[PDB]
Amino acid sequence: MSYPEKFEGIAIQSHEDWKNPKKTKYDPKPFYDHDIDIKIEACGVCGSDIHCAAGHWGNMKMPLVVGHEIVGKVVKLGPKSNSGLKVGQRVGVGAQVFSCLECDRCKNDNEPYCTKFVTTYSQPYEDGYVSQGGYANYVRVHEHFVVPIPENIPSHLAAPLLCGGLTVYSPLVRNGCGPGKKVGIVGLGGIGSMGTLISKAMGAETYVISRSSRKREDAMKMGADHYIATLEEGDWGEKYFDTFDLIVVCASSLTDIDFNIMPKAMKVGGRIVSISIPEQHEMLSLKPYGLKAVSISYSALGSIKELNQLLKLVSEKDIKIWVETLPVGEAGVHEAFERMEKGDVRYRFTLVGYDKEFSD
Amino acid sequence: MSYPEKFEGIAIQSHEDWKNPKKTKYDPKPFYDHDIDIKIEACGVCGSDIHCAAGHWGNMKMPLVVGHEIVGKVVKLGPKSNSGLKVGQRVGVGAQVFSCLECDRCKNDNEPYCTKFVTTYSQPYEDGYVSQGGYANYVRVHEHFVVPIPENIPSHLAAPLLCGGLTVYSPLVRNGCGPGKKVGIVGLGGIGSMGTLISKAMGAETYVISRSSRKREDAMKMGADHYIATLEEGDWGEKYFDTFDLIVVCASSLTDIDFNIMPKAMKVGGRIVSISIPEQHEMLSLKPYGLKAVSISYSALGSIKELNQLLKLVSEKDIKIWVETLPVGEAGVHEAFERMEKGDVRYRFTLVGYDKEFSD
Ligand SMILES: NC(=O)c1ccc[n+]([C@@H]2O[C@H](COP(=O)([O-])OP(=O)(O)OC[C@H]3O[C@@H](n4cnc5c(N)ncnc54)[C@H](OP(=O)(O)O)[C@@H]3O)[C@@H](O)[C@H]2O)c1
Ligand SMILES: NC(=O)c1ccc[n+]([C@@H]2O[C@H](COP(=O)([O-])OP(=O)(O)OC[C@H]3O[C@@H](n4cnc5c(N)ncnc54)[C@H](OP(=O)(O)O)[C@@H]3O)[C@@H](O)[C@H]2O)c1
Ligand SMILES: [Zn+2]
Ligand SMILES: [Zn+2]
Ligand SMILES: [Zn+2]
Ligand SMILES: [Zn+2]
Repeated sequence: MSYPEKFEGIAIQSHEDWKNPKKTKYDPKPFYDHDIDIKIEACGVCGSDIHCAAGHWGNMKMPLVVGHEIVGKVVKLGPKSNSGLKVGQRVGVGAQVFSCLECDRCKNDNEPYCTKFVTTYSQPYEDGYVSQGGYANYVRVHEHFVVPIPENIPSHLAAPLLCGGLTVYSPLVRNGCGPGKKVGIVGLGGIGSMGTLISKAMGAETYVISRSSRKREDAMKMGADHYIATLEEGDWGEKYFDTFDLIVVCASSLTDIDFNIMPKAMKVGGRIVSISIPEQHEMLSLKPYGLKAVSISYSALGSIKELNQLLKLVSEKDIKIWVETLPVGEAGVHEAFERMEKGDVRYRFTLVGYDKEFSD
Repeated sequence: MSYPEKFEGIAIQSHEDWKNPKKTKYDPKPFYDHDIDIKIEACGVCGSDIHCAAGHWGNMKMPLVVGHEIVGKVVKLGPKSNSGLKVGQRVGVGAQVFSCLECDRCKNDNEPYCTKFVTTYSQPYEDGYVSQGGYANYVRVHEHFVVPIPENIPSHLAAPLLCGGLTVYSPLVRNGCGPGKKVGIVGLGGIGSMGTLISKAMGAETYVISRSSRKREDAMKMGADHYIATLEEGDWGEKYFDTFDLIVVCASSLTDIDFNIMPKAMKVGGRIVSISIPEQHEMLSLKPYGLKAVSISYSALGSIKELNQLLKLVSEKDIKIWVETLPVGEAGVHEAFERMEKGDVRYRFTLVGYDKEFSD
């Protein structure tokens, strides 16, 4: 029906026909004192959307609206709400939609690693409602995770940062990525493109690292102080031996990723940090011997504290990420859900045209 | 014959009868301007001695004197020598006997990770001589790796530190192990006992972590602020969830070591650092998923810069490690080479009685 009660968006009808989302109307999550209702106007098509919609992450309950790089307008604060959010204000939610905010971790800015963590979609809340939102009219989120968007940042250009940008940002800041450091980005995909700008933005000699040579022109436009083509090396770890401090692996999969060479190109004390979560069958397989004064580990999202620093950073030195917009609705989604599985994107797909698409 | 030319020690005759070393006389490494000749008087029986003597590390060339926790008297500096070493002075060599000292790594205190690295024994130098020393009268080492021993530190009690102590020390200091930190030591063996004292010594709430409950009394004498028995837990990672910053795995093998539970007991940003090098068949096998904001990596020896800080530290707050001396010579070695493979040691075996054993 209408906003008060029923919500509407483009939802996956089943993993089988996942490439065919349909306009749907569903029941919103029950409202709570800190919750907030945001009318969406721009969501970013993230690689994670594709995996879930497909089913690489187990069978998800359908219907199921996807999308978690949300940017919209505030349209209803909650009783005990409070944080500075004016109604009708421009905000944005990312991949985390809940946390308990009391454990040492939450209180210490590590909400992604909280025991009570709940992602923006396909996960039921402690009350049983399976999160939704993203490719729909509005989203209902707990005010702690809804952030403010600087004005000098376009909506279609901000959304991608709520997840993809934050995800690369977090391990970069946390691992000392600034003047003097040699940072390598592995996989110039969506998050890979942002990781290179953000890396440069923080003033760190950035090295983009892909397989083919196809993306050399782009990676070079982005600011990459050097590029590397895996296929044209036979063993790059030996050539770039002892060079990097940090390396962030941003790859949809982890098969065409050799983890027994990489360690060589690391400084003693270097750090290989992966961001991926592939088909629930894969594994990070690498010979143990090679982690000689070189560590490996995985990282999830980032703290809403950081999601801000990022936005602040982009806003300041004006970071122009690479986004190609689409018409929200059964069509635009399909295309995105098509071209993403073809790597056929100028890195980030940002659905827009939310307005002339749903109507009350 | 005599010191000038021929050297003498107890050498493995073959991997087969490795439990039966024999008194032997062998050709020393050619002398060089920075080299030094040290008359040994106390070597520490390290777990690595056993693996090599046995053959877990491929077939080594025999004869082969083993032992690399050496403490002795200076008996002949080299032409271009220089560093402050007085002849007849008390010094000690560890596991590294060579490095190129010019690369960024050497110049930056990471000699263990140097490309030209050479260990104290079983490795030929760039000139072809296969390092020896340890369970013998004297050892010929490049002055950069021969360190000074504080007087208030007994010889039989210092030797163990040259390798075992340094090996635990390095990752502790490098990873911030001091006031406020929760450090866990996994495997109260030789290096495990030292890791607990050194850990406490640096004022860090130390947690010894073994399988059985056998070593609770000792680990508790050492100062361990808490002990944990793997076998009496079923899943300790869940009980000690989110507790440690650092964990140093000091285990001869890596089989009875489950690496899919550990990560749970780590703080976000914690670090699991292994020190082991088992049979050349084993591997560090652990589910990839669990390294969520938790890294794993391996570490080798330590920089001679640190091998000093350690000695300084022990000397200062007087660190009494657990050593049980033995009579150098075909016998004492045998015993050590026996009890070590039975974990039948009060942690460290230090051969002594070098004097009334070889003679000129
Ligand atoms: N931990 C977190 O918080 C978090 C948050 C969001 C997403 N993720 C994960 O991030 C990934 C999606 O990132 P994205 O949206 O930026 O990616 P994407 O745009 O979907 O592109 C994937 C990129 O990874 C590389 N790639 C694809 N197939 C590969 C294969 N078989 N082997 C090696 N590399 C391959 C490609 O790089 P080149 O061809 O240039 O080498 C490609 O550009 C997913 O795995 C998702 O689950 C994690
Ligand atoms: N990287 C380096 O620089 C370096 C230098 C020297 C030595 N090392 C390595 O350090 C080890 C020797 O250390 P060490 O001399 O102190 O040891 P050790 O005295 O020989 O005792 C080994 C200890 O490890 C644990 N252990 C034995 N078998 C095990 C198994 N199957 N599974 C799990 N844990 C097991 C035991 O602890 P609990 O029974 O109490 O649990 C035991 O006390 C070797 O692996 C050697 O190659 C590395
Ligand atoms: Zn995402
Ligand atoms: Zn929490
Ligand atoms: Zn050793
Ligand atoms: Zn060097």
